[PDB]
Amino acid sequence: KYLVEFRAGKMSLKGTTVTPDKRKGLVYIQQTDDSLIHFCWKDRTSGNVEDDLIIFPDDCEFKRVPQCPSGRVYVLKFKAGSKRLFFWMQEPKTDQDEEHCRKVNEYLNN
Repeated sequence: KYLVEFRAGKMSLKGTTVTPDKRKGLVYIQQTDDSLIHFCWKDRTSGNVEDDLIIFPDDCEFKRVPQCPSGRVYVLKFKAGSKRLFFWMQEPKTDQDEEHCRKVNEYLNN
């Protein structure tokens, strides 16, 4: 089962433009039986897992992108390299956004 899951959409880079993907999605973290930790994004409608990244401790930090007026954009930032993956919370209430973010960091880095 999942260590962490929450509703969120993803974004993609088209050309040089970061573009929110409109699809309803699920971000989740799962530990597989080889003990590796997978940070995933699943399309809720199709159930297809489109992103599945193996993440080791200290590879990444998940954080709010403050200057987005929604206040619901988060970035998974790879501390080594420029790599960023952007997500946007789709939970109906914002109340748990910061707790979801906190959980991502805990399960990736501890």
